[PDB]
Amino acid sequence: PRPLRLPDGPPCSQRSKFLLMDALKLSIEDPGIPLYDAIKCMRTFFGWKEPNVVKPHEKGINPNYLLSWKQVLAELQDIENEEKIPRTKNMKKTSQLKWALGEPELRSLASWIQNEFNKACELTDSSWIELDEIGEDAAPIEHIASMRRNYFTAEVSHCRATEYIMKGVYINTALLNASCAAMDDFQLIPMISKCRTKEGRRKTNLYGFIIKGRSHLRNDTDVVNFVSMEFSLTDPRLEPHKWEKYCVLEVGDMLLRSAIGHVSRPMFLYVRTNGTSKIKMKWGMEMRRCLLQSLQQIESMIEAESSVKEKDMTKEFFENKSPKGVEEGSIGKVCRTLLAKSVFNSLYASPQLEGFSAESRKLLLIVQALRDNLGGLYEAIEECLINDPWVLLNASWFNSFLTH
Ligand SMILES: Nc1cc(Cl)ccc1-n1ccnc1
Ligand SMILES: [Cl-]
Repeated sequence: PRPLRLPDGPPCSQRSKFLLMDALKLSIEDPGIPLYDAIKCMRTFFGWKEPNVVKPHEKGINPNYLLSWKQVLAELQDIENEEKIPRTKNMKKTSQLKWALGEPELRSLASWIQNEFNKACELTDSSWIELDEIGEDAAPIEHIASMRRNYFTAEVSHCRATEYIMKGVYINTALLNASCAAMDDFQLIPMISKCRTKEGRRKTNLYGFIIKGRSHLRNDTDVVNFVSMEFSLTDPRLEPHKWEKYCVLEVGDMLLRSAIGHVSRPMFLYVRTNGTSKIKMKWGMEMRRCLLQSLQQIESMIEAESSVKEKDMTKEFFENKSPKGVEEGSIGKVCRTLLAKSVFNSLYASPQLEGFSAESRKLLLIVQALRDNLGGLYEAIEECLINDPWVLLNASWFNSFLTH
């Protein structure tokens, strides 16, 4: 009956482990060691300038974030003089890094998280996975399953949510490996991804750096702290509420092709302290399963049309030949919307998300039963609507489904 009661308060703020729509890549074309790749990426940019804070972290020590970035640059400059470029780089345990590495309450839905989700559904001009990326099969797959995987892949291989998948897989792999290979060190860990242009060129991408703290992770739940430093062209002063947890530097200027001619835009560095655990880094390494999970949701839809029409409906589904249209607009957009929901469930995982997902499915089945044939549950759901952007956006969406 009643729409969900969304909490009131200041707008919700970004809480992902890395930047999503706001990320910026420094890239090298047709390039294997992350630190060497990062330096060559840094040396493609010439608009660096003396960094200063432009959006302070309200609760943190902003001079230390500034000092940490200047330390990163200074220590990368050192590596450029040591004879062979080493495989890894352990930061000096400066006072700013010791500080930064660490050695109720209601928020309202803000529009940025819907925007993030729309962005995750879009196509980029690069492919982020190989043609045989999806799946774990010991054996050759049957002909129909293959056809389905190939159709699905063509629709998501360039999708932005797939870039998020591989970005997350890379940085979680690197952090987890560093966590046992360099337990006592403040290791400098580049944030790298890899894609292939439409013309087939291989590109290596640098988003920024993380620095991990001490990581004596005896448990799955033991926490390793880190400082993330991420490039961006997003001016934080347009949506300051999004950036509550960040100190934001201006660190350069970049010359860009636009719908106008060439333009110069400031380049920013989003800095925050964060943490993660073994168990979260292991899930982060498994994000390719989002591809598999959303494929299987698509296969479900094909199997239902295929039993009803007593023929295999794979070609007629993906080619859009019973239904007379596709509400999202195209088969492609449906695949990418399913993918983005799955990826965002992983990026924004939480107990709030878990509680909302189960209790809201109960209210949905009940409400459909009422729709087709005509207190307590509401408290379990709304006990999860506190301050998480992804949960709040999903509750917003649920209320659309209640109005329709
Ligand atoms: N320090 C540094 C290191 C690298 Cl690999 C690239 C650029 C710089 N740099 C120069 C001026 N501002 C920053
Ligand atoms: Cl997989």
